[PDB]
Amino acid sequence: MEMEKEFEQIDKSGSWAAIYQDIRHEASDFPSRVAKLPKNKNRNRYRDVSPFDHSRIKLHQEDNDYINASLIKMEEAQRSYILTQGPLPNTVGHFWEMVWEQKSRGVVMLNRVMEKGSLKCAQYWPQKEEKEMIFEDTNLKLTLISEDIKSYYTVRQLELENLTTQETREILHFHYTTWPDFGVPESPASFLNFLFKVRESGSLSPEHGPVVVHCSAGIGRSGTFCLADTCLLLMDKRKDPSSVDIKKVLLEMRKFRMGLIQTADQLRFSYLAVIEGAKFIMGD
Repeated sequence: MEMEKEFEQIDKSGSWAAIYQDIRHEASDFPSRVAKLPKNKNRNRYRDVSPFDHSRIKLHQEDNDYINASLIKMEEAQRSYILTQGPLPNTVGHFWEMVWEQKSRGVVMLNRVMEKGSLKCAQYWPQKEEKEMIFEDTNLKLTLISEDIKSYYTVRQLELENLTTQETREILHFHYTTWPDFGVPESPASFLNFLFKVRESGSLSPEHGPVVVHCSAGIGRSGTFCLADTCLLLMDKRKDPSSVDIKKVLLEMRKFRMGLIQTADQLRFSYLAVIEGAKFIMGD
């Protein structure tokens, strides 16, 4: 069923909450035992958001290999993503260790550091060229190279140096700065423009490690980003684009991380974004 008609059908009948609860009921449940070990309590932002054991990213250290991050591997679309929580004061060094070890080219940030008057993640990158950051626990240095501030997003060039080997790499930081404190955006136009800027940079492409994408918990806005990207790519690849089933794609992605898409409003917004974005994929 063409999702555009499915969309109007749900909208006229006002059944978004019912559709969303069906997804919640059918979603996978896999163990997350490592996340729940007592030694890892201060590595998790939210008690009820944890990576599954089978898909968690492991840090390359013998001490404690745990970070709240998951590998979402989409086999038909040939895209992979790492979804993670906003870094905590005690995990900013682990976060950049992961970026280094997984060979990522881009980081996608979908929240502001403060929202609703409370801290949603640490200030984990430098704000001034001449004030670099050193992470002593993981032996990395991070420098701000350039910043380009636009109306709906900011793009930063960063240099990450492995101080053990003196290798350096360029990392691109894509920061969507205008998602509202409550609800979802009225139009998907600026979010889609942002997605296309990330694509154009090479950060989603197979010559690099998976993009790292985060919000506060790494499941809501972050899930919207990867769901929209994968659905648009499938509509490009298949003979029959109307065969792409966004609910089935979402359930596939929830095999790799719990809770992706947090509200019925986020589900409706994801439909809207794919419907409007397809009017570039299909040729218009």
